[PDB]
Amino acid sequence: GSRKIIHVDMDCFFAAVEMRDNPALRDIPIAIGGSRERRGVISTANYPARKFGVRSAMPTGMALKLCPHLTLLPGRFDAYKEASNHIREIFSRYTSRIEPLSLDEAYLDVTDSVHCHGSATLIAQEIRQTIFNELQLTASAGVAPVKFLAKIASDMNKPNGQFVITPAEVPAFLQTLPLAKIPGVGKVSAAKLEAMGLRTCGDVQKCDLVMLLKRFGKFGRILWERSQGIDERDVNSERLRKSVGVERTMAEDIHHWSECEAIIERLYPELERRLAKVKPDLLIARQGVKLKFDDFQQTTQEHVWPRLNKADLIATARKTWDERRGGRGVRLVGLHVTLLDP
DNA sequence: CTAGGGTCCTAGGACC
DNA sequence: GGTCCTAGGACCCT
Ligand SMILES: [Mg+2]
Ligand SMILES: [Mg+2]
Ligand SMILES: [Mg+2]
Repeated sequence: GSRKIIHVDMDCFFAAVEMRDNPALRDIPIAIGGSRERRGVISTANYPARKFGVRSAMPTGMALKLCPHLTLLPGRFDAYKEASNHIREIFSRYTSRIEPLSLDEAYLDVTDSVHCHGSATLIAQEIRQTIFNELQLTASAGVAPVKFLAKIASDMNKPNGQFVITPAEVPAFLQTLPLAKIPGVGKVSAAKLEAMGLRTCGDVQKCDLVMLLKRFGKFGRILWERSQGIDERDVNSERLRKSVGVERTMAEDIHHWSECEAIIERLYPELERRLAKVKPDLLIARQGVKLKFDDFQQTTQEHVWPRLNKADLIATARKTWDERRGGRGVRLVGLHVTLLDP
């Protein structure tokens, strides 16, 4: 009853597209991200920049101190969406069991596939080669019997490589696998788990489910299961977007409501244009706003509302501005919408 | 020196 | 007791 799951993951996705499209960037350290003046962060970087320590989510000021010659690009999201569409169409040549997780990655269930004599190893290889040939971008893959292991596997032998975990191999693999490598166990949880002597899945196997449940809720069950290779989540392929949001961090904190309102007036046409691509009538389930203060606390207020409406978004921003700003400056304003259910 | 795009879980009170 | 409404926050991707 063993399934074959493939995880495919593009290498340095945004950066790889910039190099393909401008070969002058191939061998110098580059990065997509907001500028230091914009108070931005690094979205991604190429391997010459990562050599210096540059990583995704790093403040750009830190990126520039580690790598003073970093060339900073603003990002061409239509070019990335284009490549993303193409790889998903390449996935569809092999199976309809495709669950994308972001622009540049997807799960595939090829258990019932007849390509490559049913070899999931050979299918992943054909997909990576077919992605290089037609997009001039490279990809890595992971093959495993369950989702999370296949996704860990695709990280292990990148760039432009893959890694296979057979059922016979998973107990040795799990025994020293750091918990933090499981998708969904993040920095906070890893630090909690560390602080009680739990670092690897091997550690968690020595733990009682009842204890983990009390101490972590449903998260504890997930921990207990993943630590034994248990991950029965199906590859979906029918998932749908539930919300759309637009927000901007200003280069300077704002302190006056006129400033906040001026910002909303520019965010709103962008939110409308994007909602309209998916919902021409703008019919929604909820709409709302987001403020991030200078103590980095963040608040949102959203409410039931039937149709994208700009003045209600301003009025809600007004209450939030008065009722819970407490004289702090504000570094970010955001608009938000929750999509109807079907 | 801290983005912007998202998903999902938790939790309390309202409402049934 | 279910389900909805709302807020917050961990986490994912680049
Ligand atoms: Mg990637
Ligand atoms: Mg990815
Ligand atoms: Mg990444």
